[PDB]
Amino acid sequence: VIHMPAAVAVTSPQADSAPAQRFSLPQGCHFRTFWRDEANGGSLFIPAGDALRCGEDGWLQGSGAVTLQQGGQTLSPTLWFLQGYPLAQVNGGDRALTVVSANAQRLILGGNPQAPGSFLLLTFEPQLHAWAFNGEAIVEMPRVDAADETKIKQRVQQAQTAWQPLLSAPLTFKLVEKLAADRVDPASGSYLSVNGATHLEGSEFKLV
Amino acid sequence: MPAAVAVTSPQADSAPAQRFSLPQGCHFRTFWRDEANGGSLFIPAGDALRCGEDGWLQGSGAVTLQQGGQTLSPTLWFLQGYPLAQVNGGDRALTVVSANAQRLILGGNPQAPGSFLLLTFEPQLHAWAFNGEAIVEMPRVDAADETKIKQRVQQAQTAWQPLLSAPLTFKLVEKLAADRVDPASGSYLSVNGATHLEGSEFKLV
Amino acid sequence: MPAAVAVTSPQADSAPAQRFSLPQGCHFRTFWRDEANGGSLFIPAGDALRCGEDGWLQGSGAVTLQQGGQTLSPTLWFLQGYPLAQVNGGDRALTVVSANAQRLILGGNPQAPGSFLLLTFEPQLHAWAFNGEAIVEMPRVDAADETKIKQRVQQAQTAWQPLLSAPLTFKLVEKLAADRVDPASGSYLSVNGATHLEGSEFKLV
Amino acid sequence: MPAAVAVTSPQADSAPAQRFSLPQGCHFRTFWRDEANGGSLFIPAGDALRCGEDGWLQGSGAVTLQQGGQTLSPTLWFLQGYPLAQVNGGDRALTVVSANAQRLILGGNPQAPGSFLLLTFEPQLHAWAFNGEAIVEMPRVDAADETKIKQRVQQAQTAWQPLLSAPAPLTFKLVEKLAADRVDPASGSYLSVNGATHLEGSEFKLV
Amino acid sequence: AGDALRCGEDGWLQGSGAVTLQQGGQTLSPTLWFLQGYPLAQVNGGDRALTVVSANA
Repeated sequence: VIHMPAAVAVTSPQADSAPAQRFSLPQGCHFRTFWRDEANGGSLFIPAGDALRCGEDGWLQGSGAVTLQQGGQTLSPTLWFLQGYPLAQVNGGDRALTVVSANAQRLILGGNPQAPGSFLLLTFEPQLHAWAFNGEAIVEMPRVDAADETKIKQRVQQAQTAWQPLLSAPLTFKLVEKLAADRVDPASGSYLSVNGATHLEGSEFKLV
Repeated sequence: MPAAVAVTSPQADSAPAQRFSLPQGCHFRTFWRDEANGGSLFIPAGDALRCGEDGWLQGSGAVTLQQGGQTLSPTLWFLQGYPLAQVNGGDRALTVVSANAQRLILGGNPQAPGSFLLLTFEPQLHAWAFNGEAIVEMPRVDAADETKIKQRVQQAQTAWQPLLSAPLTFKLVEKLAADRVDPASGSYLSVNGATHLEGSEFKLV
Repeated sequence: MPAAVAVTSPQADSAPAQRFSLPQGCHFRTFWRDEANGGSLFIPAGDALRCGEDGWLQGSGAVTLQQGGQTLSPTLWFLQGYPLAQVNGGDRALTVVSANAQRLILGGNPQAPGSFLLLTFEPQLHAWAFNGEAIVEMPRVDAADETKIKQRVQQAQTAWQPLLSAPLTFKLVEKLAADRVDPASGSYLSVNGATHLEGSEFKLV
Repeated sequence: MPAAVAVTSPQADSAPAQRFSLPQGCHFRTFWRDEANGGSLFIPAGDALRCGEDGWLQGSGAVTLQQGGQTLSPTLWFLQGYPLAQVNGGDRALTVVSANAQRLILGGNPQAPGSFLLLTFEPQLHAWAFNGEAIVEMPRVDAADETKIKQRVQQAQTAWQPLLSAPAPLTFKLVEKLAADRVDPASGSYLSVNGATHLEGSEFKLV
Repeated sequence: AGDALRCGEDGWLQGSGAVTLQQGGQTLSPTLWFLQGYPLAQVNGGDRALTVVSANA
């Protein structure tokens, strides 16, 4: 009853090679992101405050509310800066994560010591000029090990406790033999997906 | 003390129901305005729904309705000949306070008197159906005390809920308006109850 | 002296709010004329929100509203059972001057008596929300002294800012019109406040 | 080290500008597409703009343009006979590296050599205009060091900023070699550093 | 921010400066002069004490 999950071929094309644009702050540091001008006439506002500060690495650091304004609508996401990249919906300051890949389409978050071999996937949102996390995580596990059902449960449940303290949806894990860091979908070739739940408990009112 | 509301509904259709004679002698009474419906009402044989000696259909069974190509099989409970949906109050002795083509009021819960249920006629089931509405009779003066409101409505909840199959919504009124289209007309306050959820939700990214 | 404006607003809706009964028996009160939109209101379990001995839900927590595919999670603060958004005045003993289906007036702030907050009802939230509007009661005679306008306006700002989450806008009136749709109707002057900006704007060529 | 980018822009238009002869004897030179829509360009007298001994109109004044009921009066600064909007580099000696009907490159800032400014021809002003673009010539090997990028771009800012009057911040496009003979002289840029405008004040926004 | 526009003992903002007005994604930055607190354009006579005879919308 060895039920190895069936193999899936990696079919995603190579990811955009394009380098990000620099954004120079007065105190001399950069943050790096993507901004294709679709005649947006858009504005991006970094306020002054102790939330965000220039670090000695040459990059903007910290986590604060940025104000974006395009075509009437104003958005105020709080962004966290890692290696000069603005990230939404994830904040991992006291850990020391690594950006495995960053480009105009998506960014891969790695180097969580509490569960190596797992990765977060953030998709670029041009409306925010930032990468945002939406729940998608990759778990690197050999297909041989994925026959054992308690092994699957152990790996995905390790990654879930290793990442959730940094989160602000529940997680969805795609198991793959190897991260496809060079391709548009780094999950291309995933052989199984494990979805998690959010616990509800309270009182619903629904008017007749 | 809550502020008074005047009774504004017109009074209800005068029309009597139509009788439906079963082969064993009994009748069930309901409303069927034939808009050239050409529909079917099937009362299944079997000990479930049966004739009682007062001459009315009794019990709770699945009635089969067919109209314009589709079939619905709602399980209906009969009281005094009337087809009722979403309520089965067999253990108790309930009374139909009013019944017309628009609505039926179900009273007679000894566990909470003063409390009535409102059932609305659904012409596709030829039955009246409970969807959550309840009318509790309470004096406004007593409604100044909040503890009293709570007591009265929780009495009614514990009294009616075992017989119900939406949460309950209680409209307090000074006196039931049994003669009018809305028996709650003149209601001066509404208390809505909750449904407790507890579990795991899966929503895909 | 600024010129008088006559009060032109009609009287506000007389209807009381609907009650919402929790498991421990306490109420919260708000407005919901279901537009048959099948909305959902979720009170989570936790210490943030708790029933109190007054018979009202108390505290400040995230309430989840769901409607026609929508999900919103405004975190609301409950005062005298009313759910209020964008203001949280826990420490102080504020008073609800008036509440109805259109707007709610927040009063009884001791650090700036004569000042009131105006919150407008937001039906997709089933709660009253703060958007910046404050009313200031001042005789028109004193409103000649410009220094006095500035004293009263900046008294309220310092007394209401702490309990807030837009900047403030004060509408001066001789008499709060607590019974009408626009309690500020009859206002003779408006002072709008500023938000300080300081940062670095990026704007792509 | 940043990855090389190939120069993909075509060669720029060869056409020379048209001369416009002033009474006291000097020219200014610009482009007037033969739309012959019937437009008017007025150089006022009064010594704000004057003829110089190089033979070119010089100085900074409001030039009045009139086309189809519309009157535009931009204040233009004249360098080497070319009308420039949003820039006034008087104390300095700047050079026009290239000038065509599409764009003008301004160089010669001694405080930051290697930096250039790109101005775009606006056919309604019959002049070229600064909108915020600058090109910094830097090798990619040196651009591997991040401290060097920041040095070069801040040098360029301090050197060019006082001469500007544009309603936009500065955007630097780094390239190994200026493409002065192409439509986009920044074509081949391998990195872009965008600058900010400092705001500080009171915003009013009514409910 | 700046000394161009400033508050005075009159209780009114005094000075002549650029007030950035932004709407419809269009940004207008007029240089306005303030008399009796009123924002005025194309006219600047600060060192004179002129009189506002009527101000309406």
